[PDB]
Amino acid sequence: LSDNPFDAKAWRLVDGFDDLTDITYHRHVDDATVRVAFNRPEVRNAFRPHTVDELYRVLDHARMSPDVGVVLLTGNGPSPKDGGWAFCSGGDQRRLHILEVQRLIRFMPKVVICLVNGWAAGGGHSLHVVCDLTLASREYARFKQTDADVGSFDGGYGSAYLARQVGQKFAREIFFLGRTYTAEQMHQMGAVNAVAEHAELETVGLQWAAEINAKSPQAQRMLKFAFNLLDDGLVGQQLFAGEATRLAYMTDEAVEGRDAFLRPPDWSPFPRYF
Amino acid sequence: DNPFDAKAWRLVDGFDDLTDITYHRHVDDATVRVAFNRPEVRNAFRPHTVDELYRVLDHARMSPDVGVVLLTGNGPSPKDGGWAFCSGGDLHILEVQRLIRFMPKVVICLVNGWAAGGGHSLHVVCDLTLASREYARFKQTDADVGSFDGGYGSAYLARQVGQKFAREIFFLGRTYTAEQMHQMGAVNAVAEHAELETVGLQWAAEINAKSPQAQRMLKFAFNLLDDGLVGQQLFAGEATRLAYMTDEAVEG
Amino acid sequence: DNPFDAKAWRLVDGFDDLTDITYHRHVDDATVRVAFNRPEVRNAFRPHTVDELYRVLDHARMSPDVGVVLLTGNGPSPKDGGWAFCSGGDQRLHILEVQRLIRFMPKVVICLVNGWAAGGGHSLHVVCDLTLASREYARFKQTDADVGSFDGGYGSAYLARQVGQKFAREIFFLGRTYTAEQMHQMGAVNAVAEHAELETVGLQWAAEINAKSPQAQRMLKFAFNLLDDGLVGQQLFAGEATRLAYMTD
Amino acid sequence: DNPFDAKAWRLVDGFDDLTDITYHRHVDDATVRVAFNRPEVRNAFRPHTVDELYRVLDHARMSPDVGVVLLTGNGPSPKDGGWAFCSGGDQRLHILEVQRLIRFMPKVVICLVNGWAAGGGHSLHVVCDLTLASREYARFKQTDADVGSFDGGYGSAYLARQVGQKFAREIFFLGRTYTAEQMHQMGAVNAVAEHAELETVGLQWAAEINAKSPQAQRMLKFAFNLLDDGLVGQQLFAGEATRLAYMTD
Amino acid sequence: LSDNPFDAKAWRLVDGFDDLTDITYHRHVDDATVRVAFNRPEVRNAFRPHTVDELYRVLDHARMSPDVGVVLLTGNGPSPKDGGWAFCSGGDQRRLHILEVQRLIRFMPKVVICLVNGWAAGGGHSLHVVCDLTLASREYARFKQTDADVGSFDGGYGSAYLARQVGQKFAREIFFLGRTYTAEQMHQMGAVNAVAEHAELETVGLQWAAEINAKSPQAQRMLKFAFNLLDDGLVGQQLFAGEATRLAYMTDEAVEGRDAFLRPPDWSPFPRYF
Amino acid sequence: DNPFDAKAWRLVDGFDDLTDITYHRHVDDATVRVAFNRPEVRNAFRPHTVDELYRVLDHARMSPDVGVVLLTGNGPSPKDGGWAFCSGGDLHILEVQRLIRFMPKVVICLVNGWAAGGGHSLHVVCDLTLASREYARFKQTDADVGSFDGGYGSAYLARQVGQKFAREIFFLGRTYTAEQMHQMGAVNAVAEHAELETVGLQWAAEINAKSPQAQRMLKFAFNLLDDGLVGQQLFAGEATRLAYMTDEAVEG
Repeated sequence: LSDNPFDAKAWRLVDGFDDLTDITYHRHVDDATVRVAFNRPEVRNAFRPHTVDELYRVLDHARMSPDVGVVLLTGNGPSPKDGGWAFCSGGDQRRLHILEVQRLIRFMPKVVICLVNGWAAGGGHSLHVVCDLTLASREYARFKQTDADVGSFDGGYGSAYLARQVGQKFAREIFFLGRTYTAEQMHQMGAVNAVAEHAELETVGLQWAAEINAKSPQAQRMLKFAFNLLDDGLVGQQLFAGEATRLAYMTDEAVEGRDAFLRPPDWSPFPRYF
Repeated sequence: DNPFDAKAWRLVDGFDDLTDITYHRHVDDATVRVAFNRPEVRNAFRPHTVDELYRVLDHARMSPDVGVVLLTGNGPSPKDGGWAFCSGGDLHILEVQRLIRFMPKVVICLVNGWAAGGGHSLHVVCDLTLASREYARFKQTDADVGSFDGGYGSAYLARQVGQKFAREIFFLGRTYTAEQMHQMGAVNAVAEHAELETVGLQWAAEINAKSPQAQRMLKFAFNLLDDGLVGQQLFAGEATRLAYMTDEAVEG
Repeated sequence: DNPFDAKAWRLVDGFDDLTDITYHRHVDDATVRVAFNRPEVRNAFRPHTVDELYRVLDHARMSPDVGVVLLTGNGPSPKDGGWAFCSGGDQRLHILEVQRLIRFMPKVVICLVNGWAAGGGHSLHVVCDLTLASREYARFKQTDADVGSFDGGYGSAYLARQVGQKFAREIFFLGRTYTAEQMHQMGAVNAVAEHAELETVGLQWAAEINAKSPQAQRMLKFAFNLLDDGLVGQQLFAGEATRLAYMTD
Repeated sequence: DNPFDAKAWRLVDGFDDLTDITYHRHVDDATVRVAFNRPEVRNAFRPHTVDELYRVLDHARMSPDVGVVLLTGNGPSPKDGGWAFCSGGDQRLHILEVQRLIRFMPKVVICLVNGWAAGGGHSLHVVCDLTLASREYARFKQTDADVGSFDGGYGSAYLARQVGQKFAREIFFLGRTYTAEQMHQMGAVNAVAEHAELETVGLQWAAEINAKSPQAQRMLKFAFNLLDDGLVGQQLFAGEATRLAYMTD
Repeated sequence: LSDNPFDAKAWRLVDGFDDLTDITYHRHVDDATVRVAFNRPEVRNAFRPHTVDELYRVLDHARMSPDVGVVLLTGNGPSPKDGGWAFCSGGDQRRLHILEVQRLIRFMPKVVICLVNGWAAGGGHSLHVVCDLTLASREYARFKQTDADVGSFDGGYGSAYLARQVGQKFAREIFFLGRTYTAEQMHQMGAVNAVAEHAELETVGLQWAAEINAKSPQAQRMLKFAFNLLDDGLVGQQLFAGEATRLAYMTDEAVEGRDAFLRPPDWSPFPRYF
Repeated sequence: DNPFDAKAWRLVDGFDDLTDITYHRHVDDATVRVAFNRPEVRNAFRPHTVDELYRVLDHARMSPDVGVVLLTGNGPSPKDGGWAFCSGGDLHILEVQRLIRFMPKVVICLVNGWAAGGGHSLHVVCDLTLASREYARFKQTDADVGSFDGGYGSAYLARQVGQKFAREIFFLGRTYTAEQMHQMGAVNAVAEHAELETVGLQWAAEINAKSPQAQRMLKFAFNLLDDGLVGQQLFAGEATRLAYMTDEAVEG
C-alpha cells in the first residue's frame, strides 16, 4: 500500500550536507549512484534562490566525486499538505542562477537521469529536458510548460533543446499551448525514455544507473560529449576536445613531449596513423 | 460535414477583391483564417494565388489584434467532391515560407485534404499542424516531377520526423494519412474532419491566452536552433525591443 | 525462410575473388545487393572485410546504371542458424571511410537489418539513408561502451537526428537490445517487414526511388545531408548544383 | 568635390514622391543608386525613411535589368557641409526587414560610405555584400551601446565574420571612430577611394560584377550566405538550384 | 627608467583575498575595473593546479561583483631571476581545470581584456585567445603556441576560436609551426586589438576599460552574448536568451503574468508587436 | 631561377607511369612534393590529371613516414616561359578537395604562378599556402565562365579573408598578388620565387618536428569548426584511436 518511490534502506546521507534545507542528497549503499532531490513538496518543489544555491552545491559535489558515476535527479513527496506529487514546479513565485544549474548538468562528465515523480512545470520542466535521460511515474508524472502563461520563457535548453528530442512541431505545441501531458504521452513524443510504476520509479532509475555504471566510464564520457557536440557548437567542441586531450596526456607520445621540455623531443617511435 | 463554420467568421475589410484566397477574422477571437480558394483545381496555386497569399499573410502579420493564423484549404471540390488543402503548383512560394517562418505569431496549418508538393512544404514550415483524420493526405510529389524543395520543405521536415522518416517521405513520395504523420512527428494532432477548424480555433485560443511577448520570443527561440544568423537577427531583434522598453535604454 | 531470392540476383563481373562480402546486381532492376559474407562469426568485419566493402560500395557508386544499394548480411549462421546483419569489429579506422562513402554517394543506400546489428554494424545501419528491418530477427544493440570503444560521429550523434537526443543517449548509455518495432517507433527504422520478405520489400522501395527523377533524388539527399554536414555538406550540394549549371548557358 | 555625377544618373519612374531617399538608374549601366536624402540630419533615418528605403530596394530587387545596387548617402549637409552616409535611427523594427532584403536579394549590394556611418547606418554597411569608402570623409562608429541599444544580428555578429571576433568586439564595446583605411585593414571595407571618385569606383566595380554570368553571381552570393544563415541560407541557395533544374529535363 | 606596467598608486587589494599565493587581485581606486594577474614570474607565470583554483576563485568573484564592469587579465613581472617578462607560459610542467576558467571568461557577462605583458605560450596563449579583447606590450609580448611541441593540444577555444579571429590559414600556421610572434604581428593577423608601449600597457587597458564602462551595461552584456552566439551554438543561445529573459522579467507584461498566478492573466494592454 | 631543387628530391617508387603529375619524396625529410606537370598548358587539369592527383595524394596520405605534402606546379612553360601553379580545368576535383581536407596531415600549397578557377580553389582548401612574391597570381575566373565552386572554393575562402574580401574575390574575379592575398589572410607567407620550395621545406620540417598525434588532432579541431558532423566524425575518429590505446579500452 506504500506508494513512495523512495527506498529508505537503499540510501545513505552524504557527509558535510546536514545543513541542507531545500534539497536532499544521498549516496547509494552499494552503487556508484547518488540521489539529488527537491525538498519543498509543500510548494510543489518550487525552487527559490536558496534552493538553486543548494542544488548547484550538491550537483557540483557529485560531479567531483570520483566514485560516483550516475546522478538521479528527482523531487521528494508527497506534499504533507494535500498529498500532491511533484518533481519540481519551477520558480518560487512568492532564480536565473538555474541557468548555471542547466550548464552544470549539461557539462558534467556523468549521466544525469531525471526521475519525474509528479508535476514538472516551468523551470522544473526545463530541468527535466536538459537531463541526459528521463524516467517518469505512470500515475503521477505531469509535464506542463507554463512559462508563457506567466510571461516568462526559457529560450535555451528548455525550449530549443526540447525540439532536439520531440521534433520542432511537438516542442512548439508544448510551449505555445502549455497543455498538461502524461508520462506515456511524453514517451511517445520522445522526451521521456521510459514509463515506470510510481512505486518502482527509483528502483528503475537504479537499474538504469547500474547498466550505465557497468560500462567503460571513459567511453561513457566521450559519448555524452559527442551527443552534446551536435548542438553545443564551440562549447561542445571545447568539452569533447578537452576529453580527447586527457586521453592524449596518457600516451607515450605525450610523455616524450613533457620529458623533452624538462632537450629535443624524439617522435621516431610514434607513427603517422591514418 | 464541412470544417468551415460560416457563422464564426467575418470577411476582412479591404480584401473584397481576392479570387484565389479567402480571408476571415474570427467574430470574437484574435484569430484569422487564410485559405486556398481554388477547390476546383485541388487548391493548386498559380502565380496570382501566391501574390494573394503573401498579401493576406503579410496583412495578418501586421495586425496587432491578431495572434494566430489558421492556414487551410476551402472545399470540397464542386467538380468531384474531393478535399484538398493545397496540391502544389498549378511572389514566389519561397517568399511565403519565409513570411510564415519570420512572422512573430503562430501559424497553424489545418490539413483538410490533399497536401502535395509545394502544398506539403507549406504545411511543413508552419509552426503547428492539425489534420483531418478522414481526408488529410500527405504526399511529396517533388521528385516525381523532377522538382525539389531543398529548404524548409525537406530539411526542416527532418527537424520534425527525423532523418530516416524525412528521407523516406521524399525519396519514395508515398501518400500518408493524418495519423501516420502524427506518429512520425510532422502532425501535432488528428481531428475528425467536421471539427478540424473547431479544434484549430481551440488551439488558437489557448495560444492567444498567453503573454504575446513570451510567445514571440519562444517562436524565434525555436527558429534560432536552425536558422543560423537570420534566426539570431530575429531573436536579437526582439531582445532589442525588450531593451528599448527599459529605464536604462531611456537614459541613453 | 531466407530473405535472399537467388533467382533474382546475378553476380557482378570483376568480383569473383570476394571472400568477406557478396555483391549482386538485380536481374532487371537498377539495384545492387551488398552483403556481409561471414555468418559464421555473426558477420563481424575484419580489416579485409572493410577493404572489400569499400571496393564494392565504391564500384556501385560509380556504376551509372545503379540507383540504389541494398546493404545487408547473409545467413543464417551455419554454426547455429542465428541471423546477423553485422556484429561490428572482429574482437579476434577504415570503417569510418565506408561511412563517408555511404554518406556522400549520390545514391540512396538502404540498410536491410536481417539480424543482429551491433557495435559498428549498428553504426553502419544508422548512417544509411533508409533502414528496413526483420520483424523476427533484427536485433539492435549498441555495445561500444561495453568494450570501452565508441563511435562519436555518425554512429551516435547522427542517431540523435533520427530518434532524438533522449532515445539516442539511452541506446548508447545502456547498450540494451531493441527489436525492429521498437526502433521503428523510435524513428531509426523506416519499416518492419517479415523476415522472408525483407529483401522483397527492399526491392519494392528501391523501385519507387529508382522511378523518380534521379537528379532530384541526388539534390534531395545532399539537401538532407547539408542540414548536419556543415561545409562538407555544402560542398556536396553545391557540387550537384554546379552539375545542373553545366547543362545550360 | 561631390561623388555624385548628375549627368550619369536618371530618376526612376514611379518614385517622384520620394522625400527621404533618392533612386537613380545609370544612363547606360545595369546599376541603380539608392541614397539617404536627409543630409540635414546627417542622413539619420526615421520610420518613413525605412519605408522608402524598403520600397526602393524591393523595386530594385525585382527589376530584371538591374544587376547591382549602390547604396549611399547624399550630401554635404546644407547646414555645415559635413558628410554622412547614414547616422542611424532618428533620436528625435522595420530596418531589420531592410537588412534581410539586402541579405536575400539575388543581386550584389555595394555600400558606398561617403561619410559618417554610425549606429544602424554602420549596421547597414556591415550587411551589404561589398563596401567601398571615402578616404577623406568616411567615419565608422558603432554608437549603439552609448544609447543603450544594440544590433545583435547582422550589425554585430556578421561584422565578426568580416574582421574577426577580437576586432568586432572592440568596435562595439568601445564605440570608437575609425577611418576608411583602418576598416579596410581590419577587413570590413573592400577598398578606400578618393571622396570625389567614390561613386565612379562604385560603377567600375558594378560593371565587373555585371559582366560575369549572372546565374553564377546569384549562386555564389547565396553560397557565401549559406555559411552563416543556416536553414534560411539553405532555402535561398536550394531555391536557386531549383531554378537551375527548371531549364532541363 | 621604471618600465613596469603596474601603477602601484592606482590599485587597491580586494578584501578576503590576502591568502592568495599564485595570483594577485586588485580593484581600481576609482574605476569599476579589476586587475587579475598571474603571480609566479619566477617560472614564466606557468599555472599549476593550485594556480587555476585561485584564478577561478578570483574571476568568479569579479563576475559576481555588481560594481565591477571590466576585468583586466595579465601577468606580473619581471622574473626576479632573469628579468624575463611573461603573461603566462601555460601549464606548469614540473591543469585541465583551465578549461573551466575558459568557460568562466567566455560566459561572464562582463568584458575580459587580456594584457599580454610578456610571453604567452601554450595554455597561456589560449587564455589570451578566449578573452574578449587583447592588448599587448610592443617590446615584450611574445606569442607562441607550443602545444604540439610537447604532445599536447587545445582543441577548443585555444585553436578553433583563434581561427575566428585570424582566419583558418593563420590559425593553422600558429599551431602547426608553433613559431614565436610579436605584438605587432598578432595585431596584423587579428588576434591582438592594439599594441601598447610596455610601460603604458595597463594604462591603456584602463582607458579601454573606461570607454567600455561608460556604455550601457545592459547593451554591453547583450552584445557579448550576441558575439558568442555566432559560434557557441545552443550554449550561446542559452546565455543570450537568458539575458533576454531577464529583460522580459522587467516589463509590465511579465508583472501581470506573475500577479495573475499569485486569477486569469489579462494581456489586453499588451500589443502584438511586429 | 627555378623553385625546384632537383638534388633535394627522389622520385617515388611505383609512379614511373605518371604523365600529368610529378611525385617526389625529399631525400632526408618526411615530406613529399606533388606537382602539376603540364606547364605547357598553364598546368590546367584534364580528367586524367585529376585521377593522377587523387592517386598520388591518396598514396601520400597512407605513407606513415610522410608528415607533410607540398602541393605545387612545375615550370616554367616551355612555350612562353610563364609560371602556373594551376589554372583550373582543361575522379572529380571535389573529391581531391575532400582528400586534402580529410587527410591526417598538413598540406601546404606552394603557389609558384597562376592559380585560377579550380586551381585557385585547390589553394584555398589546403591547410597552409606559401606564394611566390614575383609570380603568384590569384584569380577566381569561375563567374567569368558561368561556373562556381560553392563549397571549399568560396565559402571556405571566407573563413580565411572574411566575408567582404571573399565576396570581392569571387564577384569581381580580379587578379591579386601574393602580398595582397597575404594581407587579406589567404596566404600564410610570401617568398622570393627561387626560394619558394626551400621555404616550404623549412615549414614542413618545423611541422614534422612536432608530435604527429597532436598535429592530427589539431587539424581536425580546425576542420570541426566548419565541417559539422563530418568534422565531428573525423575528430571523434581520432579520439577513438587514442581510446583504443588505453588500459581501459584493453580491459574491455
